[PDB]
Amino acid sequence: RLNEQNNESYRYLRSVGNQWQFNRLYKRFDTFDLDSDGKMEMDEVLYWPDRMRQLVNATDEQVEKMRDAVRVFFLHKGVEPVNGLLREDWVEANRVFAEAERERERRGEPSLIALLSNSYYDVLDDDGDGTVDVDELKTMMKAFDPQEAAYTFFEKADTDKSGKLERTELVHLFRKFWME
Ligand SMILES: [Mg+2]
Ligand SMILES: [Mg+2]
Ligand SMILES: [Mg+2]
Repeated sequence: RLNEQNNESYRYLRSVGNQWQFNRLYKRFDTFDLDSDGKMEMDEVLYWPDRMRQLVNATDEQVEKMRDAVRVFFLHKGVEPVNGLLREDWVEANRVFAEAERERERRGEPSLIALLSNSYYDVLDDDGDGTVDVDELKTMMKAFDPQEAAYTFFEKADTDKSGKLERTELVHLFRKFWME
């Protein structure tokens, strides 16, 4: 069972008075239980920024900003600080987070997906031109475990055909991906 006591998204919804109730997906979980112990843990998810950090390019501040966004993001996705997130609570945790994000949009509050995206944006672009290119996106894939395949994400996200992903466009990429 998931509720305001063991899940941050229910904590968020009830803090603002939203009474929402929960009544492929698992493959994503299995990609994220690195040790396959069927629990996702904060040390485990915090591995992903550690990999990204080794592949670039980036300042301590930029890396820490990303580390923090990843931590906030997975916490709200249900990964509790010490207790983690069991495979059996994964599906719910996902849907409650989707509601929390819709509620944040309704209240004009910052998307946690957007926070995560913007944090990665500053780490993915570190020739410091100030935009992300398709080679830079390749690095993102390799960090989240396949480089060619970023050509697919990329074409979908550069709706101006500029040849570079700009902040807005990356937010759209991450955003669409969790929900569709
Ligand atoms: Mg695990
Ligand atoms: Mg760049
Ligand atoms: Mg563009």
